[PDB]
Amino acid sequence: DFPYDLNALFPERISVLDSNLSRPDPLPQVTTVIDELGKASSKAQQLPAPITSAAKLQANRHHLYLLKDGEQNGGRGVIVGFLKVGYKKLFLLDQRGAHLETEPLCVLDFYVTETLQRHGYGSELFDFMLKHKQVEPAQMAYDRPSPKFLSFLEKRYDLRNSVPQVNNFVVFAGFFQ
Ligand SMILES: CC(=O)SCCNC(=O)CCNC(=O)[C@H](O)C(C)(C)COP(=O)(O)OP(=O)(O)OC[C@H]1O[C@@H](n2cnc3c(N)ncnc32)[C@H](O)[C@@H]1OP(=O)(O)O
Repeated sequence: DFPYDLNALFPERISVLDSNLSRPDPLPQVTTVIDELGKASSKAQQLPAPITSAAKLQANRHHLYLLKDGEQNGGRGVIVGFLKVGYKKLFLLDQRGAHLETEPLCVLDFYVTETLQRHGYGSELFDFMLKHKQVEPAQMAYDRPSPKFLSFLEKRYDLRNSVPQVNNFVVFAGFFQ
């Protein structure tokens, strides 16, 4: 009968949603918060339409990491941001301009509120996945990273010298070494 509060939908600080997005049926709620966050992320960037949504997540083998700050809002919790990850099949150019058919884990979407940015939240999201997915920053690819994410990557994981591509993904020297 009574609509779930944020703490019932997402008990943990970091929540890992699947293709199966997971009193009433909670899915209509979970759906909304994913679509909202998707539009927010898509609007922060100058994107035509959202690249992240409840629908899209149901179609693909991606992982969505939700970070809920439990103290905010009287202790009901608030969603500060998310990080979406999945395996794309890519033809990347190595340092000699030869295409390499590979299928790395990629950062597909990544967003924190416009305010509350430049707090430890993005770094915590990233650090979580990395341990969960058991992977290094350098061995994974990045779908059209923004200036801020490139700043983020360089200062957190020393990722600096990007190997030239043309398919709007980004990999670093260490990706091949
Ligand atoms: C793969 C994709 O689709 S890209 C999607 C990413 N989204 C965007 O491009 C729009 C902007 N990005 C976002 O909205 C994301 O939620 C982010 C970037 C805010 C998440 O990162 P945050 O957690 O805010 O970064 P955080 O505050 O932890 O800062 C980490 C470090 O990166 C640097 N950094 C982060 N954001 C920025 C920025 N906008 N400008 C300059 N430097 C930045 C900082 O220097 C910081 O280190 P320092 O403060 O010690 O120097």
